[PDB]
Amino acid sequence: MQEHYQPAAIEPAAQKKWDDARISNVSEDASKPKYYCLSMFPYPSGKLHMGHVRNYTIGDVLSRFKLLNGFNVMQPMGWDAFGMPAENAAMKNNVAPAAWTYDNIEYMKTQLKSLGFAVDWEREVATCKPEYYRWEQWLFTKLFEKGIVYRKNGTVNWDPVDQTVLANEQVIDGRGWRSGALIEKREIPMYYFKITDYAEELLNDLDKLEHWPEQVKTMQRNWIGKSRGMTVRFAVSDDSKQGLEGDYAKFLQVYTTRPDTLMGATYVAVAAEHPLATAAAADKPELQAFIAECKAGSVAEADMATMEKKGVPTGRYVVNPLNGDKLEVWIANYVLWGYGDGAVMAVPAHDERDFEFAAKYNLPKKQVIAVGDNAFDANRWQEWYGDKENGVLVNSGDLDGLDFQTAFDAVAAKLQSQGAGEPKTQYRLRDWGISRQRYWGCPIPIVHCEKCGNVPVPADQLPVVLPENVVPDGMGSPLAKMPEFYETSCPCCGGAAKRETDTMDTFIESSWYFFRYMSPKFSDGMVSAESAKYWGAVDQYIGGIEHAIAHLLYARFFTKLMRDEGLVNVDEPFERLLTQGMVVCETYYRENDKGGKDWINPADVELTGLPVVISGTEKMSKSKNNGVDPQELINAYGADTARLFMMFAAPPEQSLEWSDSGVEGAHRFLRRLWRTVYEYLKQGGAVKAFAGNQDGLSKELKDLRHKLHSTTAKVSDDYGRRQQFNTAIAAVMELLNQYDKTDTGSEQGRAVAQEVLEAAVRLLWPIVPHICETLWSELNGAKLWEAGWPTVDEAALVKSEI
Ligand SMILES: [Mg+2]
Ligand SMILES: [Zn+2]
Repeated sequence: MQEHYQPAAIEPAAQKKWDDARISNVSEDASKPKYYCLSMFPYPSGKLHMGHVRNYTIGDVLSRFKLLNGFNVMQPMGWDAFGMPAENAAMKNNVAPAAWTYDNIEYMKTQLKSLGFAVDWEREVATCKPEYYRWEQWLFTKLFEKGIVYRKNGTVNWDPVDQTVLANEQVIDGRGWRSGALIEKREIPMYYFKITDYAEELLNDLDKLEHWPEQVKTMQRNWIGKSRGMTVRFAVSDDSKQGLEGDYAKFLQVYTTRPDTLMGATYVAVAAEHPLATAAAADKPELQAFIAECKAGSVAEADMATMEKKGVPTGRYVVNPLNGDKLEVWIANYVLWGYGDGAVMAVPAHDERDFEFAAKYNLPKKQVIAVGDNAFDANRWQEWYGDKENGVLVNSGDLDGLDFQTAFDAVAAKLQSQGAGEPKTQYRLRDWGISRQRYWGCPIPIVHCEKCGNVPVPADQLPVVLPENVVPDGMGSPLAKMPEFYETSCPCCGGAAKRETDTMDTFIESSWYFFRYMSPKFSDGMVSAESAKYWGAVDQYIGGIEHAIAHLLYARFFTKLMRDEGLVNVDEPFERLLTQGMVVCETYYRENDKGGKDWINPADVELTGLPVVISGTEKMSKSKNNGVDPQELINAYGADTARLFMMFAAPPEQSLEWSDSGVEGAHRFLRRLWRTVYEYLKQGGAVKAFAGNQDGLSKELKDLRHKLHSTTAKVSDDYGRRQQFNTAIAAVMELLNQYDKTDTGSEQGRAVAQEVLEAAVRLLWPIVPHICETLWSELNGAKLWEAGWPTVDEAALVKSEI
């Protein structure tokens, strides 16, 4: 055993030892209890970043802990290979996105192997391979026939200069992000998952997830946005029917979640496309300009809750069916055509968005709810104005005194008996659009034929292979300009036809990869029946916060989809969720030639020859060039120091502040662990660890065993229930300090020192397995993973009798 700790010598050997023993190459073995630990698979962007290293070290700590406790642990790895960065890199460097993607994969794989993650590489998948995406094309065809996938027109944002479709995040002030050209809204046919058919299932099955964080469950309920409300019809007044046809000449229909405030409505509002807006704007050019300013804006929910809510009066009037009040119709920029009826009622006294709208335009505010002895101020909002659990009605005629629920049914009965309304349930959830006007993605298995229409490709002819000999050029998606791809025969009649050139949303590949890992070489289906039944569902999921709500919701959706097709038998994919905090770092800038700044990577900076300004700390990003390359951390201190610093500097949910001093401290603790064992072996070699009855031990050795087994208990709880690995490292450190302070020179003293060290190297093996595997083999000849997790000796926790 070498005196000094040298990670470059031991980490390659420990990895070859785990690979030769195939400790993490697991199969469907019904003898050991299964455990599926899943970390979110990475996009192959070129090389790992610090967020990758933290995510996969967390997942490896949890996997190695469960392995040491006797579980059949599956920790698979794979590559989320589709998406825009390969397409952008293809244009910047004139290479094929596939070649760019496969090069990044082979390099990033060696980086992951160099970190010693106990990963079943026999289950590796790359989603850009036909071996993978043929199965999401398969499910597509199956759901297309059943109607769960359907084709319908939808409005996108067309950049006429870049000749490409833009995401709303890429539209700034009505113009394209990279061109500045005014976007044009275009109606094109696109494909959708009828996810609204599963809204109730997606909401109620959250009750099964006893171990999910409540806020994550709350965020899924707000996205779905279920409400039980009331459809209400306001009859159009006799003086307001000009230009109106059909029912729009008869009544104005609205949806409301507060029909117990119907007596308090003071005006109504309609979308800019509502026929009442069309008819009223006919002879009024101010309303025409307002309708156009609405129709040329962004409808994104982010760009709607932040926007100035504005409106214009129309001069048309409708009648409140419950009290005969004559209410004016306004056009409003927050009412959206396509969300329900395209019209709403406004109760400024009990809706904060209506309160602010009415305060702006001096519209009336009619209190119809009372809460205790609270005074009502019509010029200042209070949160009790919106109170529903304690609301008693006032100024409501024969409804005064009722609470929310009995006023709801009273109003329902009143409206229904006169035909002017009925209860209704709605969801904010929209159908999932999966058409992408992009090349580097999974082709949509639709063939367009004039005789037969939109026809799905037969299962025999799957996959529809995306050609990889393509370099995109940024003037439209390449597939649409490639006849050798889209020219084909119709599968129903054999005549000339045209393939779908759009590709799928990449959220699709991430919605089911956790099932493909169970049998990634299976060629008869998405997932083999045997392997899906054994592995069941993901026991632990570790990932990031970016796009998490949509990713989770989509993966739950696909699970129920695949279950109903007979592929899986579980209802929910993820039993536990751990979202890691970001990794932050300081920023450094130097002013520009004309009132600006410029940021430089921290590695290329002289800390403590020109002076550079130390700015502020933020997430490691290319925006201010503060991303510390993890490869330079590995080369400098070894993989164990990299893993130790990430697990020690912060709890996994908390943000982790990069510290050069922190990394040095981590590496210095590893040398201490190494030197602690070495000095122990050079003073007599190894012995049999202490075990059994502990009476007759000295007061000092008894206390060391108490600290030992109390530390084992703390580390177990930190790994198993708290998932707080930083305090677990702190615990082992405290045990080592008590060790150093203890005379372990006697025969029984060495037996206790052996037990202290044999436990310490096993308590830290999930965090730093290279040095722990190496130190363990110098103390003990048995296999570490068969010695298992250190057990708690409760007899050593029973203090003396005084
Ligand atoms: Mg349960
Ligand atoms: Zn045909």
